[PDB]
Amino acid sequence: HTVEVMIPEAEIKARIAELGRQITERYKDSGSEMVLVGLLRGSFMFMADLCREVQVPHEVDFMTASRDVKILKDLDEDIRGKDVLIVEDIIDSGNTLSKVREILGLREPKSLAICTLLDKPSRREVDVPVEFVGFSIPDEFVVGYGIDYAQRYRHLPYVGKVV
Ligand SMILES: [Mg+2]
Repeated sequence: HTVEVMIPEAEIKARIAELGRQITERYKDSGSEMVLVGLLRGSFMFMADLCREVQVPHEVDFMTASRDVKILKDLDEDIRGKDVLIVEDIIDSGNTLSKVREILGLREPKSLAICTLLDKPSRREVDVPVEFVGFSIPDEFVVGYGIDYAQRYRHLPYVGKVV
């Protein structure tokens, strides 16, 4: 197989700056504390780029999930009464994401939303709400920007297609 560029690095960058202005507008006037929560390992790169574009004061935290959805590593921060934005790299089935959303919901955050870089709507098995989407894509075999295919390509600066 081989990997071709699907969404170039510069397009991801321009799109993230828009998501950032958009998230900033949506939360700018809340005043409450804000927390961006990534799901490891996939979201680390998107989180790094996204949080630098969110001009609202906030903390960044991570959690690891994965039959029942279990927490392999919980949040270090408390979110009760805070605005929380879950940061995903890609959503397809939406199963894990919906369970994570429920788990976090029990902590009574002021608000809870999801921002994913890539969305694959045609694969949704459960229907979870998603407030911000970077790119909506067909059901393509994608890698890069945090997404791996058998432990590699995770470090590519662009989203590529495995051929
Ligand atoms: Mg993920």
